[PDB]
Amino acid sequence: HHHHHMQQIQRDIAQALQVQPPFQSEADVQAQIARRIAFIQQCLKDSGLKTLVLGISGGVDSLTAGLLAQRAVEQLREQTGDQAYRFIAVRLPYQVQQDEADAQASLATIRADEEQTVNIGPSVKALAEQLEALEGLEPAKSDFVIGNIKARIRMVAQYAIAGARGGLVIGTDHAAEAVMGFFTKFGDGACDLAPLSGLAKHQVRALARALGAPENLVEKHGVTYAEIDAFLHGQPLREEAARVIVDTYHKTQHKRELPKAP
Repeated sequence: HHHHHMQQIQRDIAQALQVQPPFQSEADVQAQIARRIAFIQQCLKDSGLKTLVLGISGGVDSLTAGLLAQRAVEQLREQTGDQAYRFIAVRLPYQVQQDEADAQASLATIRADEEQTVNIGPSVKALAEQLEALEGLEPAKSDFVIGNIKARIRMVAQYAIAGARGGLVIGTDHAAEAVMGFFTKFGDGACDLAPLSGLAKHQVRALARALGAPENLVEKHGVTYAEIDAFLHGQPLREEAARVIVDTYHKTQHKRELPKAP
């Protein structure tokens, strides 16, 4: 009884997230790259816009989305002859050594048409200073609230560049991130198009490898991504992990919906 219902729950979650079936062949992998590149191009055409904007953090998700974006605009320039098609990669520096090294290495992999650097530090600090509600907060809560300010001002910076340059903002959400609600609402969850949607984490890595990323970048709630992916694909995993994934999914549903309305 319990098993049958948990099975139905897993299947309904995978359908809601449009989970991509596991890749069975190279044909599958190449088809997904082609589809997502075509999706990116179709978003530009439908919007009548020419520019793509994406923060490059150094992580594999933005590396993969960045590679798809750069290939998409290269193809559009070739086919249309319109040199205004451009991908703008955005560096949003912080103070994690490995991240910044990974970010530079990521940029070197993408070879984006254009790179811009936005230090959000001054803006985050200047907002913080005006929020009396931050005064007296316990340190763990303060760091969390300030962390989400940072994530949201990174969104604001990308949208400002897109507005300046007539662009769409790319987000890096995929099914392994989405099922756990592992993003800031109206921060990195906020974009115009999410070309990695539905992918399991190992599928994101598979695309990055097929797109030419170096191996060190490809492999760069108490639950692992291997567990999350097994859950998404309906494969065996520890019952306790399935429980945490389902409970987390339910708690975070509001992050995957529009604002509530009566």
